[PDB]
Amino acid sequence: SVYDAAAQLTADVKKDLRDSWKVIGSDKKGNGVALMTTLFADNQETIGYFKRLGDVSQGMANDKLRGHSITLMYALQNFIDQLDNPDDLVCVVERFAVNHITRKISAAEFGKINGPIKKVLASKNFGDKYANAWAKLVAVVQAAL
Amino acid sequence: SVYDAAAQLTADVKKDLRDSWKVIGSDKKGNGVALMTTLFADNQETIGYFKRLGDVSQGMANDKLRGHSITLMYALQNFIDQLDNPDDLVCVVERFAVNHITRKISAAEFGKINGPIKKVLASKNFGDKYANAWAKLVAVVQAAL
Ligand code: HEM
Ligand code: HEM
Repeated sequence: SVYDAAAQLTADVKKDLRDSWKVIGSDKKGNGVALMTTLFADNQETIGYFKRLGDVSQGMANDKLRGHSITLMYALQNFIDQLDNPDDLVCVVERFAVNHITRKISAAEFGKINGPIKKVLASKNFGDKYANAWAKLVAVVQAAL
Repeated sequence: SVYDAAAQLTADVKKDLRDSWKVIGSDKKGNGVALMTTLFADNQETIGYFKRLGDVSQGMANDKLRGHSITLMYALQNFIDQLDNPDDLVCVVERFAVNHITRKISAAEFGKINGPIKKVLASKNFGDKYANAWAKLVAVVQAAL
């Protein structure tokens, strides 16, 4: 249950999420694109899912990829802001899931985002403790896929 | 031309958008639902598009509608944040348009949101000047549909 997954977000976990987000979320365009480019670099098999974005090897220059990356970051902004109210977190996550389910993105495939997140966090000096916190947020979405 | 539409967002317009957003964007759940329920009240012919959300007449009590409403507000948050850079505003508007286009939403359809926005702003003591500012932002989206 998505609700059961949201239970893993204890006070300490929510604290690390907000603290780290104040930094990585402060530069959505730069960090969002870093996330996507890292995803494609370490998981080439996922490139096929994003054919609508054109040539993703163009990075920042690709306007479609840039728009997707910035938008992706606002979905994370949404999750972070609903952390204190499980009911709101759950309804936003379930809607979010709808389109990813239609695209046939399994819970395991979605989990591939953990790698890129860990690296982006590391680039800002946020270690394993923070990566584990983020993996728990991602697990909430996985519970809905 | 989406670019020409975005060029209509002058200094005064951007300032008015930010000032009003400071208030309405502070309660995304409340004002998001208000915007959707006003839309369904003023333009019943649009309800058919949200069939997946169940009984939208339930407003806040409808989990799916609440989830959609909160998420809608983050798209607006996204647009407001890109006001400093037209290139970034345009690229996010174009990705946003993609799903609405797939849903066959035309520019004539999308413009119906101007009424509800004007009413929500008014409920928060924001008059004509602000309603006109937001109409210009909506115009950017319409130009991409
Ligand atoms: C932190 C995790 C992620 C977030 C916050 C995120 C967010 C989003 C958002 C906001 C959209 C745009 C709205 C829509 O659904 O149409 C989207 C689209 C999409 N996402 Fe995710 N996503 C994430 C991870 C992934 C992963 C891991 C995959 C697959 C490997 C994936 C595949 C897709 C695809 C195929 C689209 C459609 C792009 C297009 O062709 O327009 N997403 N995602
Ligand atoms: C300021 C105006 C609006 C904003 C900011 C907005 C925002 C959004 C967002 C963020 C989504 C979720 C992501 C996606 O699936 O693309 C969405 C979905 C949707 N929008 Fe829009 N939208 C607006 C107006 C409208 C209007 C006027 C219509 C129709 C007349 C419309 C119809 C839809 C539909 C059918 C969905 C899918 C809902 C669901 O099944 O969960 N939108 N919109």
